[PDB]
Amino acid sequence: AERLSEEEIGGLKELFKMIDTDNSGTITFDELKDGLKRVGSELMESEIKDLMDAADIDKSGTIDYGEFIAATVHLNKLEREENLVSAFSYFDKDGSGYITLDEIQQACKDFGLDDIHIDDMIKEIDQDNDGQIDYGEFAAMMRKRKGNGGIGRRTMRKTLNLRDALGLVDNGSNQVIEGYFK
Ligand SMILES: [Ca+2]
Ligand SMILES: [Ca+2]
Ligand SMILES: [Ca+2]
Ligand SMILES: [Ca+2]
Repeated sequence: AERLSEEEIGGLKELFKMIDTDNSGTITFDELKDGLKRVGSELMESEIKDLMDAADIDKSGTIDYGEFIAATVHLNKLEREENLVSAFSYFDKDGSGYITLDEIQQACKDFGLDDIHIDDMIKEIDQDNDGQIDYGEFAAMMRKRKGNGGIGRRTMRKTLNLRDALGLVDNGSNQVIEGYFK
């Protein structure tokens, strides 16, 4: 052939194997990260599984050349959500501001959540009390409790509560189907 891929832009097809450089030509939960953590970028697990359900068109814990590009063009724009929001969306499924062990452990279906280990995890991730994770807990569960407004943990992290947002913004999307047409 003389024209089929998008090699004109940049080594993207390679960018795909650029990730699964040790697997076999597929991106699994492990290589999901291994790939971008190579170019310098640094994401957390939650981001991996977040990209699997939110980007992996065939969330099977493995991304192929196809699922790659569809998941690459997503991060290829003017988007901003490389923070806690990654899990805050999946982990904090209800996105109310907290995650009770139910939503926490549940979000770990691949972790084989158990009453032995993942159970202690309730208390292992529980940064303030209820074996739950809130925008603040999920925040202190990896970092610390800064004195800046950034705080969001449950009313116990200090003494004060928290300031309410001014409003949520969103772009939205439409209904499109692709398969035999490109
Ligand atoms: Ca791989
Ligand atoms: Ca797949
Ligand atoms: Ca919630
Ligand atoms: Ca808690």
